[PDB]
Amino acid sequence: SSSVPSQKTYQGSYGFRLGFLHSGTAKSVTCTYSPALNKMFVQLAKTVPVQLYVDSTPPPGTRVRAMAIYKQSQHMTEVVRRCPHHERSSDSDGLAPPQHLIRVEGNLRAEYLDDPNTFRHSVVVPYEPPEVGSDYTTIYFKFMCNSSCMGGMNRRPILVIITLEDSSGNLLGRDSFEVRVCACPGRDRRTEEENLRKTMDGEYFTLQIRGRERFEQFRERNEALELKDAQAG
Amino acid sequence: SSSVPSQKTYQGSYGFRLGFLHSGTAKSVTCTYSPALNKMFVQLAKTVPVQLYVDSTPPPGTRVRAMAIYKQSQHMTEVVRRCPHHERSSDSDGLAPPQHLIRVEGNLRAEYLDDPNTFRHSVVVPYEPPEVGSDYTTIYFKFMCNSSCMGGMNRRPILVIITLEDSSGNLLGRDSFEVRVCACPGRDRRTEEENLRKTMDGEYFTLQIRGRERFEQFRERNEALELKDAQAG
Ligand SMILES: [Zn+2]
Ligand SMILES: [Zn+2]
Repeated sequence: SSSVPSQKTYQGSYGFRLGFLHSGTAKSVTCTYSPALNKMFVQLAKTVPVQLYVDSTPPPGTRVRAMAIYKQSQHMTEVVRRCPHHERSSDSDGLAPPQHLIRVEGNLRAEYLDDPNTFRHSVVVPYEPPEVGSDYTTIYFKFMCNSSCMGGMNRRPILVIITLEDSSGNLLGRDSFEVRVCACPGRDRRTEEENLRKTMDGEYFTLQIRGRERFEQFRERNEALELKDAQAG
Repeated sequence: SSSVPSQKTYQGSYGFRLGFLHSGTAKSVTCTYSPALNKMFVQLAKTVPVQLYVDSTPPPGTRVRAMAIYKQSQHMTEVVRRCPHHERSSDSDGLAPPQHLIRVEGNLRAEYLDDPNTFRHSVVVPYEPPEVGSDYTTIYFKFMCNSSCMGGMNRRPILVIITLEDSSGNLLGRDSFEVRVCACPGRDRRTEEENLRKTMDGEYFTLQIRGRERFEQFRERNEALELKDAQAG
């Protein structure tokens, strides 16, 4: 169990914040971001473009770090790892250490860290200004395990924290977004957005039940009711 | 409907914060504060002592203001008022304007305000340093309506906000505490603390429900079960 890093959005002096491509939701999309959920949906090991915006250029030596943590409070102290199956497969590509869930693509100056005090994984790269005629710098990531990987994330949602820091590692800025690695990003984005939509217009509701046995009674009853809805229509 | 004032705790430059007497919970107590709930329990129009602490002395002209707002999100924009029955009774004492729920006792420099832009009520007094041989200044309040007053708070919980300000009304500090005016503060404090006790000790699970009425039904069942939890013991 490890201490939990802060996820507080912080633009800092240089006005640091993330930007994402506006994509559709066709079942064939390999990667799609949901603004309404601040959640990125992507397929296994598929490229994820992330835009870095600043209002003023940071000093030389500035760096950008990516780290993942579990979103659920009860699993926050558990380091996010790849499942054993994917991690120990004999056919690793060697492009990055095999234990890292998050990789940076297209950057040979990328450094992978395994913190000596928290044992948390992160990948870091030198901050680079936008290309001429552009106001953002692009970073491409790849996630090496599905959200449902047993022995890994095991269907637990994760948050990706991006921090802007100086050469020493001091904080300059921070932002984050949720991530779900799945087979069909398009339909999953639509499903989760619909779930949010139905919750806001009073179609879906949630209830907190005390005690595991009590909760189970309520869940079983709710199932019978939905089975009855299915049968009714 | 009126804008909602901030309830953000803020000690400011002078280290401003509230202090309260430690009291018992016998059914005969007229006023008793719950540290665990940051909630004051008091009988109708009974004196409520509140201690003002600062680490450094505020400049001359500094003032202390008390204002109440409803705690529940859905009722926050509704101005907190006394019920009509208590407000329009012919036998008003004239010690303070009759519409004010909150009064300051024992201070002839107390000023009652009916905001011209928000129509919210508040009482303000000049800030005074602690008596020699003391590190806090005491302010005494009186609440002129029961929490259950129909046509008034109507059983809706209220939050009292105390703000330290300069002579011009600029913010210097802020703190707050919940309040419940009832017949038996002692038993109610114990009852509410016990309810909190059961909530902290319990493990909760989330049930996703479809259908407004289906939800209302489960909710009723759940609250009925928690009701029996508080009865058995
Ligand atoms: Zn895996
Ligand atoms: Zn009343």
